[PDB]
Amino acid sequence: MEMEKEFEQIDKSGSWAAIYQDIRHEASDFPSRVAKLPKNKNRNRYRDVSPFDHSRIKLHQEDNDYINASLIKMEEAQRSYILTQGPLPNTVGHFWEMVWEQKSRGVVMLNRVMEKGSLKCAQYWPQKEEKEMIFEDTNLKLTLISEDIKSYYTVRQLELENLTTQETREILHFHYTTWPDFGVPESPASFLNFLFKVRESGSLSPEHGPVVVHCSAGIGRSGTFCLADTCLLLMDKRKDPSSVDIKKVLLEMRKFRMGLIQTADQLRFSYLAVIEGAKFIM
Ligand SMILES: N#Cc1ccc(CNC(=O)N2CCOCC2)cc1
Ligand SMILES: N#Cc1ccc(CNC(=O)N2CCOCC2)cc1
Repeated sequence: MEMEKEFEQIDKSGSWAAIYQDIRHEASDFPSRVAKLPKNKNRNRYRDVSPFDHSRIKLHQEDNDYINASLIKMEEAQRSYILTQGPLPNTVGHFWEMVWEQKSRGVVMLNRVMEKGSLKCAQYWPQKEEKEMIFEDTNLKLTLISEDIKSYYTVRQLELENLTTQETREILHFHYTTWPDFGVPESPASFLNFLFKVRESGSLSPEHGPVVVHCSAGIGRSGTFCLADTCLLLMDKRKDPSSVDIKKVLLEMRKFRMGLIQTADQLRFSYLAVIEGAKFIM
């Protein structure tokens, strides 16, 4: 079926939970043996969210190459994304090592450091120009260059220096600051505006490594971001945009990381975002 009218048909019939449970039943199951090794317990935020072995990102290290991060490669759309958990106190150096080694231009953050009164990820970037951060375990230096605070999101320019080689690179930090502590946003308008700002920066384009996107677990809000982006790109590429099947795209993405889209409300919000976004594109 088309999307907008399939949407109204699920609303009127109140069957979002049944649609979402079908997706969960059909989703791929692949091994994640490296994630579960005992030496990696303090590298995982949640025991039930792990990268598959076949698609995990490897650190360029011989001691321990593990990080909770996955490469999502969308062949027809010609987009790639790295989805990862919010960094932990003992993985902030690994996080920036990955950004460096994978040649990413941008980092997309969809959570606040504290939500619901609890810490959802480490403070992993510097908050003042004159107070830089040094990650001694991976030999990297990180400096805040500039910050632009808007009503729904903040964009930061960061300088990442490989201290072994003295090479430097400019990284863009796109921080969506207004996702509610509970539920999903009422309108997709600010989330779409944010997506378009990431796109306009070049961070999603083939001349760079894959964008790094995270929330707390790296599957819920993060899944919504890449699902909406890929669906809108396919609607632009194809002769028949009504042929784009958001459930099929989500199942394809779940071949590369488990659990993408965590609730039926997140599924409905993804439909809403693609529907409204397709009208603005034209
Ligand atoms: N990029 C991309 C991309 C990702 C997932 C899908 C899922 N759809 C799919 O398998 N089909 C079957 C054959 O053509 C119609 C849609 C398609 C494209
Ligand atoms: N290449 C690049 C690039 C650099 C920085 C940004 C973010 N903007 C920023 O730092 N400011 C400073 C305060 O007023 C103006 C905007 C985006 C792209």
